[PDB]
Amino acid sequence: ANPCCSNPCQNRGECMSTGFDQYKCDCTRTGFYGENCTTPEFLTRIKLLLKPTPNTVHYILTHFKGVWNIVNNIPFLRSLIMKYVLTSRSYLIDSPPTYNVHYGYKSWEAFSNLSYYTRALPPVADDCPTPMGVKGNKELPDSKEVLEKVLLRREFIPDPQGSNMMFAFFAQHFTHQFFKTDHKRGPGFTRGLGHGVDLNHIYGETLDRQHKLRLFKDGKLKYQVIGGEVYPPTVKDTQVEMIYPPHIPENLQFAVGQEVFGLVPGLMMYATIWLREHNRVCDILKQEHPEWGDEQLFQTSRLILIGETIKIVIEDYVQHLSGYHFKLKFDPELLFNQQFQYQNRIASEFNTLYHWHPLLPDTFNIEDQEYSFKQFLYNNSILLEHGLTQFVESFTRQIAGRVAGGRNVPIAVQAVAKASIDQSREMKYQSLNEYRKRFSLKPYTSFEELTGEKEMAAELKALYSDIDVMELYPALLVEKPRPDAIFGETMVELGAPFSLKGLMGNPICSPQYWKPSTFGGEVGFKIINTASIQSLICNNVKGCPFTSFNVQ
Amino acid sequence: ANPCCSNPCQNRGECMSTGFDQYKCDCTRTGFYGENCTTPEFLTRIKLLLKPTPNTVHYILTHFKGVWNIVNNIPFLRSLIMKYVLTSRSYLIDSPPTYNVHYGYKSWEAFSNLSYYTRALPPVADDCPTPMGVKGNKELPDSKEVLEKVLLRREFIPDPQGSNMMFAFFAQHFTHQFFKTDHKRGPGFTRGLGHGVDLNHIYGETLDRQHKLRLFKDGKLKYQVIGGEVYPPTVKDTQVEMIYPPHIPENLQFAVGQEVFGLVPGLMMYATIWLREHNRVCDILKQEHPEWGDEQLFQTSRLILIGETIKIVIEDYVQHLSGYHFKLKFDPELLFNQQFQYQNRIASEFNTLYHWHPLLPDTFNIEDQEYSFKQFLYNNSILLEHGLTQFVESFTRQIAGRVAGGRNVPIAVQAVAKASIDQSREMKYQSLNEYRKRFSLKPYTSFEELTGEKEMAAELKALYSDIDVMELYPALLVEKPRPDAIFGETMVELGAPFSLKGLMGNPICSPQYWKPSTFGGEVGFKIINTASIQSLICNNVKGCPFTSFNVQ
Ligand code: HEM
Ligand code: HEM
Ligand SMILES: *[C@@H]1O[C@H](CO)[C@@H](O[C@@H]2O[C@H](CO)[C@@H](O)[C@H](O)[C@H]2NC(C)=O)[C@H](O)[C@H]1NC(C)=O
Ligand SMILES: *[C@@H]1O[C@H](CO)[C@@H](O[C@@H]2O[C@H](CO)[C@@H](O)[C@H](O)[C@H]2NC(C)=O)[C@H](O)[C@H]1NC(C)=O
Ligand SMILES: CCCCCCCCO[C@@H]1O[C@H](CO)[C@@H](O)[C@H](O)[C@H]1O
Ligand SMILES: CCCCCCCCO[C@@H]1O[C@H](CO)[C@@H](O)[C@H](O)[C@H]1O
Ligand SMILES: CCCCCCCCO[C@@H]1O[C@H](CO)[C@@H](O)[C@H](O)[C@H]1O
Ligand SMILES: O=C(O)Cc1ccc(-c2ccccc2)c(F)c1
Ligand SMILES: O=C(O)Cc1ccc(-c2ccccc2)c(F)c1
Repeated sequence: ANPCCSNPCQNRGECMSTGFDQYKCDCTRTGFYGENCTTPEFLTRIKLLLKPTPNTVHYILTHFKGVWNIVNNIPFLRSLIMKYVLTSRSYLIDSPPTYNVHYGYKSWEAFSNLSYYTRALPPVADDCPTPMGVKGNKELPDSKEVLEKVLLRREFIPDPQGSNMMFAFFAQHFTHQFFKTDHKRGPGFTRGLGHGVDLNHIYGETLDRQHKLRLFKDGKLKYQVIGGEVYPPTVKDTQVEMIYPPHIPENLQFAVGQEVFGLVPGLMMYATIWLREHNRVCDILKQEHPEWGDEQLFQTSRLILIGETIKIVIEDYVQHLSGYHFKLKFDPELLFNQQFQYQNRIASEFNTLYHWHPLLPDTFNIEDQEYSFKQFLYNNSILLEHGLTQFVESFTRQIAGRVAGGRNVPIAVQAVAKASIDQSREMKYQSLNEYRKRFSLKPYTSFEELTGEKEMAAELKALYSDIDVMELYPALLVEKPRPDAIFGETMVELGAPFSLKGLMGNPICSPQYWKPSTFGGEVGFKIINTASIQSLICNNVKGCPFTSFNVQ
Repeated sequence: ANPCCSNPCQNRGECMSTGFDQYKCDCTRTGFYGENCTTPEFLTRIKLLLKPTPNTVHYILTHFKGVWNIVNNIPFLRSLIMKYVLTSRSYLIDSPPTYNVHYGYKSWEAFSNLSYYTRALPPVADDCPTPMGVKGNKELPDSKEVLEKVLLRREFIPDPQGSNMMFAFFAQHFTHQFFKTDHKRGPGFTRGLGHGVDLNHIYGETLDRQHKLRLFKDGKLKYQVIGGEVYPPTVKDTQVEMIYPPHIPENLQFAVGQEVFGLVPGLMMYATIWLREHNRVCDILKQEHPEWGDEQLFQTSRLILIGETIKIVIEDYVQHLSGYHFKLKFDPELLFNQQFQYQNRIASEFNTLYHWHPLLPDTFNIEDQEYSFKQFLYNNSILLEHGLTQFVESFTRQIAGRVAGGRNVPIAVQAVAKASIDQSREMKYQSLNEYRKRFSLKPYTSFEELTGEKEMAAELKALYSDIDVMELYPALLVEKPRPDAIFGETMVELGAPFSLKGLMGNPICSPQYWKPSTFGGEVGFKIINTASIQSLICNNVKGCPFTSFNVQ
């Protein structure tokens, strides 16, 4: 009915209905013109000749290790390149934000209401004859069957890129501060109104909660000492709400800022490390500033950890999963003479794409043990029995699963994978190819092109009929990996623009904030600018054990 | 005790304490260096030699009317100048925002908590030996006495620039969508979490309230017809909360989106004009889009009125109060190849400075009548007796009061002016000169330099002792007006940057919003781009009366 159901406008133009059966595309600044913004301006025709595909660019970034070794040690050049990844990537995100679940047209409600996840592509309207607009059958293929046929794990597939459980739980930890779906509202509503990296998962989303978590001496965060070691305080002692099953004794009900991190010892590990680090930085800042009271130590410490997180997140975490020989850099200055919006809103598709469960193994191997999922969940005594050092040691050693490539979602969390498919459809996501187009990628012309193989591809073809009706989420986990990599094209290309904007749009990266005094002077800034995963762990975990995001 | 109490750092550098008795200034990007960022870099030395003073620049803009006639008609040039006014002004604002009443250092709480008005200058620490930092006596002069000696009106002083009551109530209507102090919390807290021009004063701050004001047919806003004429609906009918005194009969309890606009007929006049406008735009959009439902008509109309409001605010209202022969322009394209932040946070000092009560006359002269304040307040039957037409006609005719120049606050609102002094102090505002410096203005060296006259200055010198201890608010209203102007240097130079950021920082001005389809196509866009106070009133008031912000 809606004449815009077919998604007729290309190249980021907007469709608009002009009477019941006619539409009109708005091609403003798209670099194109014509009824569907398909015919290019001249300046544009040149750019599309010279623009290397993402796989070409990927090849260059993951070869010529000798040339990158040299380029990484010329500050001038490293700077030039990073700056081009930042500006080129960010330009793919609409900032200020545009759509949500309920608004396929720009609207003030869409813009002002912070409870919604935003949306890189508008939803498909409710009065469209098919779920993906105009193509395909009236119903998408049974979600249970997509799951079973191409998503569930038969035999574990290790990540060829060497990603380990320190990498896997770090993703889970860090992402769970900006992915917090408000299930009472529905999917496509968020409880993280910071829309970015604010460490509410350490410090709490609300002031009331933050105050319960705080000691009010020396800027510090309450804690308890068990054995010789520092752990987070109890629910009983603090009264902060936490989600624990009823059978959990009150001495193991740990209170951290994210009410869910009790659920997996992996989370609670990072949760403990970051608590120690906040209190660590407090001791440093008190020494530099005997004149400072508790508020200032506390707030400056938080600002410091916000900094460390973005540093660690770019130069270690993204660095590792990217596979690049070029050394990525966290440097706000790169964007000070560039056009850039220091603001962010987390996008449904980003949450959707970040469901990286195939990372998880069959068993969690800590020390001499192999814990099943059943044994591991909601079981913090494991963390206590072995201790942080042994966790970091064992999780550095244990290989994680490959995400793309298909058939590596562990059965233990099949519910979770099916929900991901079902909720995508509930939120009226557009098709895989509409998302590829949106991030400057060649649509897939067949399923065997998508998967790079014959069997999963043939299964998918019997289920969806047309490639243009294939869905994003399943496509991401089934896609052909890059050679010996954990991810395919689509995952990298959608992910990177969401990721770096969330990181660089933070206000501490803005000119007026990025200066020593914001962080308690030059010794405070240094903590940010020398941050790493090794030193985060070294300074906070007994015996400075080796870690990495990578198996050795 | 705080070694930063003296505000030692100059040129926008930040003070930091390094032990109990020593401080350090961080000069990053200030264009200066040294212990107090006083000694200029070379490139800076050149700029301060070529930089005209604001009163020089004011002279050029308000003279040579023959040269401007030509410049206003060369689109190339008008664009170049307006772009320079936008970028040069905006640069004086910190965006993302920095401080509030409770935070004199950068902090995540200051940045994330949208309940606070932000703050162009840090509050004076609580352990400073004096109310301005270190200068003056332990107490500021008795506020009642400052009020009575230099602020209260003896004889009505008309504005020399011709500002009339359409102007005065327009300033009132428009600003009360972003100045909404949360008195329960304290001053320095705001109830407008939009921090800008979102027309909540028309549509309501919350969804719950907005829905009660809506008709849910053709995107329209509920209304009633009394006499022939369209007015806003009642509280009885809609259930929206309004502030009315207990003696107000239910038929006169109009429900608008801002709960206070019941208390002055002037507000309720504009309140009605915009209501009509919103519904006028709905009929137009309905005609262009018979396929459109109620939500989209309603949201698209609101986007258009956000656009009209910014257009009129720049090209008519500011235009008039500026006194420039140069014709200011609303065109978001100007900023598309510029560094600019499409976000805003309204500032205490902006709210403080915008307390323009001297505008108000001794009597409100509608038609053949002269209503006292007591007769006018909370009395909408006056609005009903005369009708919108006679309001517009009479308010176009009646001069408003001069704001600067001293002694023009009408006795009827003396409470308000004293409050204003008291709450500045309560919020720990810095002195007049620290603000002057902060906006690139020569500190006043004497009181008589400030006032331009002897008598008020003498009185001020008896009360405050030192000019560096003079307060901002009083000084704005007692300042030497520009020749035959409503305002002094300090008002214009503080106001203009806060104003143009609020206007241009709105999202509709951003590349991704500013295109016809956002506004329902080319005809929708045209409403924005041809908007003016004359046509806002012509299209919506019986008999297309002439208006202006200026007496004829
Ligand atoms: C033992 C480890 C883990 C368990 C038991 C687990 C389980 C879950 C469950 C039950 C949900 C709820 C979603 C729903 O159905 O509504 C979820 C959400 C999610 N998970 Fe996994 N997960 C694990 C590790 C991970 C890891 C390693 C990643 C890597 C990034 C990840 C990414 C996500 C994301 C992005 C969400 C969405 C969160 C939200 O919407 O708030 N989780 N996890
Ligand atoms: C008959 C006309 C008016 C009356 C009776 C009036 C009265 C007041 C009163 C009683 C307050 C509250 C102050 C406090 O809470 O301590 C106020 C606030 C204010 N007024 Fe006036 N006023 C009038 C016209 C104006 C006009 C023409 C302007 C022009 C801009 C203006 C600007 C302000 C501002 C900016 C505030 C602060 C708003 C806030 O606290 O959020 N008012 N008005
Ligand atoms: C923003 O800050 C205000 C003030 O700091 C917060 O309100 C205070 O809230 C606490 C609850 O933690 C109350 O105990 C105080 O009485 C409040 N003070 C005042 C004067 O309002 C408010 O909660 C914060 N807003 C957000 C969104 O966190
Ligand atoms: C943001 O939007 C949501 C939903 O559109 C608002 O919550 C709705 O609020 C109304 C009341 O105004 C309730 O009747 C609905 O049940 C809510 N729906 C959902 C799914 O939550 C929310 O209040 C809006 N945010 C703001 C700041 O107004
Ligand atoms: C020469 C090697 C350096 C590569 C730097 C760019 C890294 C990411 O480059 C990506 O490539 C794609 C195709 O060109 C574009 O669509 C993305 O926007 C672009 O950011
Ligand atoms: C070509 C003459 C028109 C110049 C337009 C500038 C109008 C306001 O320009 C202002 O001038 C002040 C003094 O230089 C500065 O303090 C402000 O930053 C600047 O925006
Ligand atoms: C009208 C409100 C009371 C003001 C008078 C008492 C405060 C002192 O006001 C006096 O009035 C004269 C004109 O008003 C001036 O010439 C004096 O300098 C002034 O101080
Ligand atoms: O632009 C780049 O190539 C760097 C990069 C930056 C971020 C990511 C990423 C992708 C998905 C999720 C999280 C981060 C990435 F895969 C690569
Ligand atoms: O930059 C300019 O010169 C234009 C200008 C822009 C804004 C204002 C202003 C000042 C005070 C309050 C409201 C607007 C003004 F008086 C002038």
